[PDB]
Amino acid sequence: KAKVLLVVDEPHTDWAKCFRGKKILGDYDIKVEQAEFSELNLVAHADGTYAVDMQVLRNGTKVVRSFRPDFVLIRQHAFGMAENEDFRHLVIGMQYAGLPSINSLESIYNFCDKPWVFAQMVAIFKTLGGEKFPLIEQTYYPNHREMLTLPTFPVVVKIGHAHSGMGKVKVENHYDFQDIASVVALTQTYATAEPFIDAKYDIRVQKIGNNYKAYMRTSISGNWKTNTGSAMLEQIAMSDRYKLWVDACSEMFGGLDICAVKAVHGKDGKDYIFEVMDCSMPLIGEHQVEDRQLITDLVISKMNQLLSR
Amino acid sequence: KAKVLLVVDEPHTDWAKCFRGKKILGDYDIKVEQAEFSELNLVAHADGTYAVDMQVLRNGTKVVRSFRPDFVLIRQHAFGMAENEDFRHLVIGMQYAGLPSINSLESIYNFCDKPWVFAQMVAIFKTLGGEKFPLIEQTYYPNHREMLTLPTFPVVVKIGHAHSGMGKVKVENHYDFQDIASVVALTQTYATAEPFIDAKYDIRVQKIGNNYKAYMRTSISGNWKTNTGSAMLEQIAMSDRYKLWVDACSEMFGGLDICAVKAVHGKDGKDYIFEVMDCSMPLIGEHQVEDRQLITDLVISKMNQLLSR
Ligand SMILES: Nc1ncnc2c1ncn2[C@@H]1O[C@H](COP(=O)(O)OP(=O)(O)OP(=O)(O)O)[C@@H](O)[C@H]1O
Ligand SMILES: Nc1ncnc2c1ncn2[C@@H]1O[C@H](COP(=O)(O)OP(=O)(O)OP(=O)(O)O)[C@@H](O)[C@H]1O
Repeated sequence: KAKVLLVVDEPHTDWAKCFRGKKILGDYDIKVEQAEFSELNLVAHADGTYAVDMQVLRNGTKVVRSFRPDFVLIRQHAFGMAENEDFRHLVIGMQYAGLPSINSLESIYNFCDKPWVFAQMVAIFKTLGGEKFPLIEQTYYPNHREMLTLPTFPVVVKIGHAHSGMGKVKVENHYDFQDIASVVALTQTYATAEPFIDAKYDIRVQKIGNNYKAYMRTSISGNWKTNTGSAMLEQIAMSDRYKLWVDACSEMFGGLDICAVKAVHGKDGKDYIFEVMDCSMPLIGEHQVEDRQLITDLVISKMNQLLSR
Repeated sequence: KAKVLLVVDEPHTDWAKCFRGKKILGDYDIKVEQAEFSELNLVAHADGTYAVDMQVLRNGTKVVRSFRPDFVLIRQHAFGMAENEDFRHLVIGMQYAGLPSINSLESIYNFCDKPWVFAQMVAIFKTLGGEKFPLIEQTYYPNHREMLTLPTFPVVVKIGHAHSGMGKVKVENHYDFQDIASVVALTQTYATAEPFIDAKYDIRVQKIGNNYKAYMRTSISGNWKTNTGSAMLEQIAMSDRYKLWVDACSEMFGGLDICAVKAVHGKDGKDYIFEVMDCSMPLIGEHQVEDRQLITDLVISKMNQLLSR
């Protein structure tokens, strides 16, 4: 018959299409349920039973369908400190129900705090050394009171856990740093400060299963936050230097099937790794369909090794 | 020539007394810094250096010694949903600094959500079967809205993540349950419902390193919350059944050096496991100086294992 795959992602990608005609376990076909965290909810019981109910509006047709997934593919961020971005309660629920998934719910839960992820990168840094793993120097402030300890300017300050540029400020001098700290005191959260790199371009090394791919990204808007606004994106060739980067990061939290390393290439010719992203990394470049193909394969491969008749 | 040990615990226990004279790595002495989470703060850097502050009411109204721990022993809860009980930011910081500790900062971070820990127990339950691992049945509500899925009464509803009775309520019918849910809508969090078991006494099976102890508590106060007022506590004899319980739970999140299974023993002569505690379990009974000794040994053992000259 068919197995139920829940894909948590936005409408602009048609995962039901991507898994069209594909088979698993020889005869079992694949039923895709797609929706975003904001549209999902569920209930789970210690005895193995659970039920997810999607709520979406398709063609003026407000849907309230219910179902029981046998596997999850997650493509969104489970946490964010802006309003209505908090979906940890759901990832917890899906682990409570024991759902198999990509990436593992374990890793997704742990990726809900950037500094916690960065701490894993710091450990890889201690293990590989700078030449091979050039981690940007960063300072972690559990809250605003420790920000009396001043970093070398200029720095980029990144407040809490947020996405697409949110909570990130370039800070050029001491007075302006005291001002930002006084604001961090109102967000009542943690913050980081790392050197502002004068950059030629962005670098993103990705890993989907066993497929590697490197991209570069130059701005055309005058903004240092090279995302949003607008920027010329082109693919570059994979080197082993790059491969070692995403390979080492992909081992954390028991293993990430899908992840990417973010780095800035400075005018001084040096790379600075500043973040690792997991299964919620957006697909980019002119090879997206390609990547979705790779992911599809991944989900099938994992469903076969983990599911039962 | 000494290694600094930070112990996170209340002022009535005197950890500097337990480590007096003890040596690590042959000839290094141990310098103990003790304080509660509410009095600590720190800053850590990717390059590997960090620094901790301890603000205690001494020599005046506020004095602040500073120091650099080489190991941490944590005895308090790191998270709590009542006011001024969130210290997840300090645990992330200690991990960012790469601090070795007991229990591991990894397991401490994952113990900040009861339902997430319980999801581990559900898996242990699925592996072992109910006769050997009698896990209480429980239902997980991501939020108050799924609470239209009524359970079988009477149940104990446990709201959010709290301790020592906080946020737990007995509910006997579906009207009272609709009122508790509407409250869960004000706390804006997750909640669980499990059957209310009429009990003879509580059971706690603890594990410190390789030492096991079982204790029982019978209430003389009245209401079901046995942890209230006066209660008959005593060490009783270990058994294979009990040992298997805490040994299977001690495996989660990479391993717990210090943990405890809590269960209620029903009038129907049965055992109901309802929670697992970690290194923040309070020391109880009359063998506390004994246990403080076992723990002390543990910390010396781990320091010799993980530290360097
Ligand atoms: N230390 C830095 N020096 C220079 N540029 C930086 C630095 N940190 C970030 N940037 C620039 O800002 C952009 C966005 O920052 P970052 O990726 O950290 O934020 P984000 O919210 O995670 O973004 P998204 O959610 O879109 O991935 C980067 O792609 C990069 O061009
Ligand atoms: N399902 C249940 N049915 C009946 N009694 C229960 C149930 N779950 C918990 N209890 C009882 O409720 C009391 C409070 O539980 P909880 O686990 O929160 O406290 P505790 O850690 O034992 O208390 P303390 O911190 O005082 O030692 C305990 O005595 C426990 O046995």
